[PDB]
This record gives sequence, structure tokens and C-alpha cells, in this order.
Amino acid sequence: MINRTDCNENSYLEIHNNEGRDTLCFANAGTMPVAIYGVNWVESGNNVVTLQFQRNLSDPRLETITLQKWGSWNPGHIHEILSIRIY
Repeated sequence: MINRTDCNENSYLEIHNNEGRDTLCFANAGTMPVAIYGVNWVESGNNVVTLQFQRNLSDPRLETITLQKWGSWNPGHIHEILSIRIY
């Protein structure tokens, strides 16, 4: 069961969009649909997590990214997050 946590520990998946305006720390292998627009960077503690976001909104341009241990993401403001899957 995926739940929005404010990072209570270390080594988890985090997503800060809006140029680092709103961050979202997720935990547990749980997997649920999420919406994150303006993805600038994402954290990935010593855990593998899959991020499901739609590059373009107008077009169903689905894009998947796998974050490795202590992996991070820094695209440049992503439209919005579709769902989040944790391994």
C-alpha cells in the first residue's frame, strides 16, 4: 500500500516537482497511481522503484524510468505523474 510520507527515514523514493516546490516521499513496495506535474528531480534510496509519468499531455506519450539504489532524477519540470510502482 503506497502512501504519501514526508520522509520519516532514509532510503526511499522522493519526487520534487515545480522546481522543488512540492516534494513527495513514498515508501513500501506498494504501487498506486500518482500525479506529479513539473518533475525536476527524483530521489531513489537504496531501493529500486519504477516511476510512471506521461511526458506529453496532449499525446499519450507514456514514459517509464527505473531508479537504481541511491538513484536520482533531474529532467526539467515534467507535465504530471501518472502512477508510481515500487518493487
